[PDB]
Amino acid sequence: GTKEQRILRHVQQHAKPGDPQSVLEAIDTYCSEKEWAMNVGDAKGQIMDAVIREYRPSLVLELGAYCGYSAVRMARLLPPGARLLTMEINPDYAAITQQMLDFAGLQDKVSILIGAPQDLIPQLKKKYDVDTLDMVFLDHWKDRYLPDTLLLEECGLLRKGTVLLADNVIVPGTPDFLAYVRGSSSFECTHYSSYLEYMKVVDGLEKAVYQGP
Ligand SMILES: O=P([O-])([O-])O
Ligand SMILES: O=P([O-])([O-])O
Ligand code: NA
Repeated sequence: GTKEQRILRHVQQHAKPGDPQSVLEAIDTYCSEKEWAMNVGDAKGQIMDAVIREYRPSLVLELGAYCGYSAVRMARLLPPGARLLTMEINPDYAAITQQMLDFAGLQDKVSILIGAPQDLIPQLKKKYDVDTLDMVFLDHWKDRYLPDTLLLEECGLLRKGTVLLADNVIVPGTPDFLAYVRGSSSFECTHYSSYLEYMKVVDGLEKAVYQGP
């Protein structure tokens, strides 16, 4: 099968049903063994948890999904009354992500919207009754981080204190996205570099907190 199908199969064969921690560990172990992604829990999961704990969002928007690791990671921390919206253009990735959340017992915490963010973001207010977002997680399509961010602003979906957290921001990648959020007085920025036990960056994340237009 595809890599995402194989990740799901592994979780289904090895993880404890209804146990988000077990699901995350199964994905992490498998991806590390395959050398597809090293210790994602230490490299990005702990940082995601810290951001969610710091800001305590009621409404999180995830832009992009692959196998559902990130959706499980975030959704497991959301209390009653809080929820995750996940947008992903690839229906195969959306499908795996749905099955992964189902396995973790987290389906009622998340709505998956299948389509291009360009098309869906402008529908959030009128179609999905959103006013503003508390947090945005930018997950996988780094060439879309800047245009997604500008569209969120254009649509009036960011408010003062909304936190954007972008994964896989490792120099010299995403130079335009970083120059934009750092250069703009509308964002307060923090960069995280995860080295695990060695000398080279394994994953990098940018936190950008909206300060208003
Ligand atoms: O795999 P993910 O976490 O969905 O990106
Ligand atoms: O590169 P870094 O982020 O400085 O460590
Ligand atoms: Na800035």
